[PDB]
Amino acid sequence: MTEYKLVVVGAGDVGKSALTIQLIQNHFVDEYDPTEDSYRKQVVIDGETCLLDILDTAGQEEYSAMRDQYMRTGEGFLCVFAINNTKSFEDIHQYREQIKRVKDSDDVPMVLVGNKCDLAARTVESRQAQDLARSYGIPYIETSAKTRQGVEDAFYTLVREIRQH
Ligand SMILES: Nc1nc2c(ncn2[C@@H]2O[C@H](COP(=O)(O)OP(=O)(O)O)[C@@H](O)[C@H]2O)c(=O)[nH]1
Ligand SMILES: [Mg+2]
Repeated sequence: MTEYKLVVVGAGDVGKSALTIQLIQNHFVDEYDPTEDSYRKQVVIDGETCLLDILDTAGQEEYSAMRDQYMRTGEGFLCVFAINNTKSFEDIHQYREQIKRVKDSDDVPMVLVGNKCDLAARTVESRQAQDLARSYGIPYIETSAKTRQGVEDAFYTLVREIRQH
């Protein structure tokens, strides 16, 4: 059993907790804002039996006892913005820079996640986020914590990025 420590970061309100809860507990956080838990789930991924630790961090606008500790321990990161929140997408760069600083490494397993892809209108274009992720050298995956679309894709891609590291 290999343990994978995955950290979800991003600005407030983008769906960090919704995504984590959707993956671990298979239901949609229709406003249940936890106040930065940690989660574990045993799952078989690509024939490997894994223990996933999901560390759900708070945005930099909010008090957080554990975000710095969660970030130092994490092996891979989901960098999450909401496709209807332009500031959240602009904040991605700070979040990535800080991950690189805490891990003391430029080659940290990461996935850029554009969440809320269920929505009818958006202010951040896929092409933008794909170009930014390309410049970072990481995958871009669009997700919906509401519909569960792409959620396992995001988290498992992170796991496979950790395996390649
Ligand atoms: N429509 C839609 N709403 C979402 C999605 N993910 C989160 N939300 C909503 O966005 C708000 C903030 O979600 P939350 O998980 O607490 O974001 P966090 O602050 O980053 O942890 C909540 O009201 C959620 O119901 C999504 O994929 N689609
Ligand atoms: Mg949250």
